[PDB]
Amino acid sequence: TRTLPPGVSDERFDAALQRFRDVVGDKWVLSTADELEAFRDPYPVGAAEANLPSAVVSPESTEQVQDIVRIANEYGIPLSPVSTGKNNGYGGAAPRLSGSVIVKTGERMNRILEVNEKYGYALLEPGVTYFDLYEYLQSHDSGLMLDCPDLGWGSVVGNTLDRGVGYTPYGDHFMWQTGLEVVLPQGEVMRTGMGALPGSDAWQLFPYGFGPFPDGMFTQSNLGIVTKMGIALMQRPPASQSFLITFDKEEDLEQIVDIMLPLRINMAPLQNVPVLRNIFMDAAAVSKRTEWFDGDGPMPAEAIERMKKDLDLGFWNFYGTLYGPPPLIEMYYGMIKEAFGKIPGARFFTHEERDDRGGHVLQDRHKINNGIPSLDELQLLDWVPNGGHIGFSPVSAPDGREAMKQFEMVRNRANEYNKDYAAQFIIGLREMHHVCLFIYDTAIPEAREEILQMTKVLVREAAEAGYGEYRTHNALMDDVMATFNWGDGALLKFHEKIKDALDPNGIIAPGKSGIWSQRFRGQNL
Amino acid sequence: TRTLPPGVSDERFDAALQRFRDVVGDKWVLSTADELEAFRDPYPVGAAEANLPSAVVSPESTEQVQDIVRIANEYGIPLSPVSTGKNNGYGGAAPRLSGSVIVKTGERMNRILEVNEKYGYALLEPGVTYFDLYEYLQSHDSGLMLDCPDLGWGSVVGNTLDRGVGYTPYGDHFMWQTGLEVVLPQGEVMRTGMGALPGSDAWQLFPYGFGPFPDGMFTQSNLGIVTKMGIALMQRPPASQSFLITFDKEEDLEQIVDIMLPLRINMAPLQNVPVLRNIFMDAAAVSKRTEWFDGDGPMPAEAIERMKKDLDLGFWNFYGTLYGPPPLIEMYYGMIKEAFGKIPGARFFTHEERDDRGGHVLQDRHKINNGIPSLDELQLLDWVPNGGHIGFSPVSAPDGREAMKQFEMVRNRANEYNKDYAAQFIIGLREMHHVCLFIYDTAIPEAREEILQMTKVLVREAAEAGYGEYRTHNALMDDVMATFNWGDGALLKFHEKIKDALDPNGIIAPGKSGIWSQRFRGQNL
Ligand SMILES: *Cc1cc2c(cc1C)nc1c(=O)[nH]c(=O)nc-1n2C[C@H](O)[C@H](O)[C@H](O)COP(=O)(O)OP(=O)(O)OC[C@H]1O[C@@H](n2cnc3c(N)ncnc32)[C@H](O)[C@@H]1O
Ligand SMILES: *Cc1cc2c(cc1C)nc1c(=O)[nH]c(=O)nc-1n2C[C@H](O)[C@H](O)[C@H](O)COP(=O)(O)OP(=O)(O)OC[C@H]1O[C@@H](n2cnc3c(N)ncnc32)[C@H](O)[C@@H]1O
Ligand SMILES: COc1cc(/C=C/C=O)ccc1O
Ligand SMILES: COc1cc(/C=C/C=O)ccc1O
Repeated sequence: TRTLPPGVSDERFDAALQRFRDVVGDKWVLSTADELEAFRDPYPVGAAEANLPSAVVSPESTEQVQDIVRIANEYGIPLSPVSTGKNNGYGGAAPRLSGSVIVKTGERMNRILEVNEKYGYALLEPGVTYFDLYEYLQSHDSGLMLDCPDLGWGSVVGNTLDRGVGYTPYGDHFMWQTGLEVVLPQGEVMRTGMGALPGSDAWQLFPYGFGPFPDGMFTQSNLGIVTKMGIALMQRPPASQSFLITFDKEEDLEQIVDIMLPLRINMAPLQNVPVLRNIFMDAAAVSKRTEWFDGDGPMPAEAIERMKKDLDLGFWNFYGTLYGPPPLIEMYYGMIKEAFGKIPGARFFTHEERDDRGGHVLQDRHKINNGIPSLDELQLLDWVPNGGHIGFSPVSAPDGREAMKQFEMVRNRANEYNKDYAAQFIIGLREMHHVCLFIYDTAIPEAREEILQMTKVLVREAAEAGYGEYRTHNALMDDVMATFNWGDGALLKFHEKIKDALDPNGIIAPGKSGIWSQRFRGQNL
Repeated sequence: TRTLPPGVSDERFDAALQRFRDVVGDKWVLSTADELEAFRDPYPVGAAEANLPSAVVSPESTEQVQDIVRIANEYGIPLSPVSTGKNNGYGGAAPRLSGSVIVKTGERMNRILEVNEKYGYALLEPGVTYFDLYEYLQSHDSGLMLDCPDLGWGSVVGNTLDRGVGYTPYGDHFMWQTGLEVVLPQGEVMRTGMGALPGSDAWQLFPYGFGPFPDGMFTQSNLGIVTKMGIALMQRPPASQSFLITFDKEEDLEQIVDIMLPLRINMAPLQNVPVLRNIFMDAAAVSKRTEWFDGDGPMPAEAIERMKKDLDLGFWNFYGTLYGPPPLIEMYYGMIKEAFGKIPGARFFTHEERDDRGGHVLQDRHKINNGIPSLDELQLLDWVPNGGHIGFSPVSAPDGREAMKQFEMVRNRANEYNKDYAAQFIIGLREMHHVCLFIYDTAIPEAREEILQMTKVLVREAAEAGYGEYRTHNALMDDVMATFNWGDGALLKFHEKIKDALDPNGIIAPGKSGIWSQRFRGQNL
């Protein structure tokens, strides 16, 4: 049965499709069940089908984006913009509201508009992937490096717009975003910062421009369709060295985090964004669950021990990268060893010292931390059949007690619902993104359902403990936004007021981050 | 006669004043011409009077701020919030719209709410000055340092809200701002980021929270009255060293900037925010204009040579600070000498080597760059009698040709309008704030008008060359915003739409950054 935009009839929809085809060309509007299967969430959550798109439109220019938007306003059709649509763990390309049209900006708006060697930046269309950018930089023998997330097939823009992260010193992607072009919800185009000044060369040089600074408002947001974005690029250092610290016990988490803080808060000796990964995360990247335990339930303790012993890893594995001339790297590594070697059982390895299977994550982090994109982490999804993940991503103080509490709260529900808890703490200067990846068999309805129910429980329980998520799945956006309800929902109300003013017809990605325009509020969508 | 809010009668204003007194106390509402003289622009611009407050209200708490806002909605009274109201150069405490009531939040909301040593942050009310924070840090023997502007009497909050700058590695104040509380234009209170999650300890740890990130929209803005703000604070390094490089010729500017960029863009060896100051800036900091020249018109070349020789300074004077272990400092300083030494006539002094009158600026920079607040730069205002200044503050690429172009363009008009051009380039990673400070005799109506006309021409002319200002004076806000008119004034249209949705009655600082609510649009005040 045909997915349609809410309250839009089969023929009003057919009319709009034709209008879209006039803008973008026939090839670039998809609308059949078979074409649309590929734009469903690849890692579905919940037993019931959700997040169904009614069509995909692929514009080639900003002007085409403005025309699609205007058409959409005329018909009341919701539009859900994506760049490359690889937001897996959080919905993939699928819209929050069933029946919305995906605007897949990145299919043809994929140009590298500028890479400036002198000032260290790029101006990009949404379709540029980390692999694309890396190839450009290699080809031109650039002195610049990118900063990539774990999987390079996403979009430099797309990822920044969801405030995604990577692992070099430029790991906070939104922090390095400088300038954007956006189509607002009625079709007007606007440039932020110095791009609002006609003829300025400083769009990618000074982010703020003049007056109220809005670029943040277009991240985790449904206020427009972004068409161009700048990002600062770091200079490649002359030398780098990555390392692994293995820690034997579950219980070491607290001491690892407490030792780490003072070595990280000033960006030295911990220069890059360290990651702290549990054995579940690291074993799934190199092996199948059945290698260690056949059995539908929680993995017993001896099977955990064998994971550790066979891969020669700890329960907790700390990965970091140092940059600079070699004498600096040695001084900083020396400090890291001295500090973390206070933990009994800690062992250290550089990227030159492990060529075994357990060392494969280290080699992969060594690429990622040097801005070399990779797809090796896709192997996580082979942990179980028809493997999917969801990201439960609370923020934590860089405090060992708080990290242990979150770990324990999540582990306990993971056990109750029969899901493996793979953990990656992504360590900022003053906070950690505690990413909890739950790998599961996307073909079993009941696994899909337990995932949904488990993660709903974790959102509420984390909030009752004072913890919020940095980012979340379509399925949890309402639940997550409901937690940020200080002052009787003041934040949500503010966002709705802005949304309604910029988008009086309720066109752009309704429900993104729990923000619903007026015509959809109070409904069960 | 009495300054009254536009469209508001004596009788209604009297009623509104009494209601303000009900909220804050009789003593905390000022309304006589005598009491209000202190809230006039201390550096008035334009011959004609402008920017006249109708009153000043000083609330004690967020709750009183809410109550005030409610009252002003009911009566149609415009409110102009300040923290300490020391925005000298840009208007002081004076409101953009004459007749507005100033809400001086900092008079009584002046607590340090939290300084967290472990995570390196403060949570502040608006009345905390840089002096007050420095004192607290000193008294508690903190390992943290603050980052201050040139004058320490302003507000950590207020300064940040105008996207002000300082000179340590944390010199971009807005970058380090983390969390805020704001009273919206109809009286509702909101917290941003992790502060929107009840019980979170991460308000000052993770800036973004969940969903669209709004904090920027409260900077250079009239969308609410901020009542609390957090800021990250850097750890004090073990050692530091400041230096001065003097360069003999006006024309050295191009090469100085070109040599500088590769040393700045990686944050090393130029670790702090370097400043490049011209001789008029430096001479005004330690001497009066009549020591060098007492004729009519622009100072002649021979008199400029005398300033340089007597103070032992260059036409351009570069100040920087290095931080870290001593051998790191020496290695960086060596790199700096070697790079800038290419410029014929360059001379180098550290803060340990110069204690003379000309070295007074270096000593002041060595305090400021180590987070020790100062009022020594108030001496600039003694350059001429009744001295005041205005900041004309274009953004520059960190490119020598661009900086030279800006310099020549500004110099040409400075000479034409007989105003001395003191320049301070404030050097970020990828951009410079080129602060053109014109010091003038505020008593003379011709001088004030010439300042006004000159700056209007500079705004226009800079924009014709593709240059825009980062911040500006009350008197230039409409002109500066009119320059950011890409896409047919798209940016301003966006702002007005938000302004009208949040502030339906047009209450908060109408005209800030050229953003006027609907009721004032087109009235020419
Ligand atoms: C499964 C998984 C996921 C993952 C990861 C490891 C694994 C095994 N590691 C990640 C990491 O290290 N860091 C990180 O930030 N994310 C990581 N993920 C999650 C995900 O794969 C990536 O973040 C991915 O890069 C995101 O996908 P993409 O880059 O393709 O972005 P998108 O889906 O197009 O868009 C994301 C959302 O942003 C808004 N958006 C995007 N484009 C626009 C435009 N043009 N206009 C308006 N809004 C836009 C939409 O909300 C969209 O849903
Ligand atoms: C004359 C001068 C000025 C100067 C300077 C040197 C001289 C000789 N050096 C500066 C520097 O190195 N860096 C810098 O950023 N500014 C410099 N200036 C200019 C000025 O002195 C300082 O910026 C000063 O710190 C600013 O004044 P203050 O800190 O008192 O800020 P304010 O007047 O209260 O507020 C400024 C504007 O911000 C908005 N505002 C402020 N508080 C609020 C609240 N609570 N809510 C909403 N908006 C707020 C208003 O727009 C206000 O006008
Ligand atoms: C799904 O969401 C995320 C995954 C990862 C990385 C996981 C390990 O490869 C990081 C940040 C995220 O938000
Ligand atoms: C008036 O505005 C400014 C002054 C200064 C510094 C002046 C030199 O003492 C820096 C930044 C500004 O925006």
